[PDB]
Amino acid sequence: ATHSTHKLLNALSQASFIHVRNGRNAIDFNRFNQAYLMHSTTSPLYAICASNDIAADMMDGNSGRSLTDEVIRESIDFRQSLAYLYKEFLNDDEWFFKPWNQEMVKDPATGKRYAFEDAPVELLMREQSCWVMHPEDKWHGFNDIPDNWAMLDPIKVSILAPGMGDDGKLLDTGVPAALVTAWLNHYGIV
Amino acid sequence: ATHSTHKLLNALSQASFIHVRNGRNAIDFNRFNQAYLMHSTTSPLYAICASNDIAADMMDGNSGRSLTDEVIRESIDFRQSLAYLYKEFLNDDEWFFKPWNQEMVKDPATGKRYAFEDAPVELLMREQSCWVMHPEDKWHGFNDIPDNWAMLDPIKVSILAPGMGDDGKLLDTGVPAALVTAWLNHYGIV
Repeated sequence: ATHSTHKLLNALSQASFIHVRNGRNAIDFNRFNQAYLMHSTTSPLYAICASNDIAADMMDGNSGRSLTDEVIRESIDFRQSLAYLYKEFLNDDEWFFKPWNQEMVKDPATGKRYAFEDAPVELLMREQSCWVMHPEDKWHGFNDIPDNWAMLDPIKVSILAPGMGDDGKLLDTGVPAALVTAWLNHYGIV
Repeated sequence: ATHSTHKLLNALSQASFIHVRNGRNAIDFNRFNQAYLMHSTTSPLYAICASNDIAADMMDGNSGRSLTDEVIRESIDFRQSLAYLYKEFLNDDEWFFKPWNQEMVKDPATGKRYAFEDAPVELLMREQSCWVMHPEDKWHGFNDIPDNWAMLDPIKVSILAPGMGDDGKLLDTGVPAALVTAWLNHYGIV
């Protein structure tokens, strides 16, 4: 497993990890070290390694759970607010952006169904099945996907501009995402 | 103009009024009295005439406005609550009954548009155009009706069971109104 510690953990650019779990046909340290040296430098900048070390420490113990919880909760708040606004504008027969997630979520304990924007935040934060891609759902659009195969990461939030039909063909009207991207770039969001 | 005072005013059954506004080719009292006697009885029950008199008195002055206001407000509260429940069930991808009125209403003063269930009650109670059948609206279904020709009486509340498409053809599923009528009769509502 390779982690870019600078991407979604807290580390400086170029910091990375190689993680190995030894199994069949494992590579011992003496053999692996040759490749490691082949793609490294003889004068590493120790600030990068220090950032790797502090990132690992930051995920250690209770703090990793707490930090991932905070990010997931922020993303869920954004998704639910956007879904609510989308429903409001739809009720006023207007267009808006919608988050790319499940429309309806089911509570596996009580069997109760909720609209995504009405689901309790604890349920969305706790239950994995609220994010699994089910073959019977139309939101993800991956036809013939097996159940319990893939899952949506809550913190990578995709929003959909109107214009694409559920069947795969364009609607009569829509807003292309290139123009929205130009707007966001103008306001600094990339 | 003929009013059945027992229907939507406060009078005993068989109480009625004939109202005349004399214009071209008017019928004077001596001539009209012959027809009046021809369809009357020589021994009227004075309780019926007394109920007619009290109904007329009840509509006199401020009280007629106040009583019509109360009935109209009750009907509007019912319509808005039913529309709200319909939207809620639709958001949960379920069926429900919907009131037969405008989906969207426009405030003629400020130009602001509202969904019917979100419109201020004062606006619906005050503005006639919130009830006029406009040719561009799909709710009433009277194709090629001229504008400012007809209007919906708020206190005659029609509810629609699902099953009829906006084009005029049935949907794939629905709930026929005969069964709902049997249910209501079972609970005493006729």
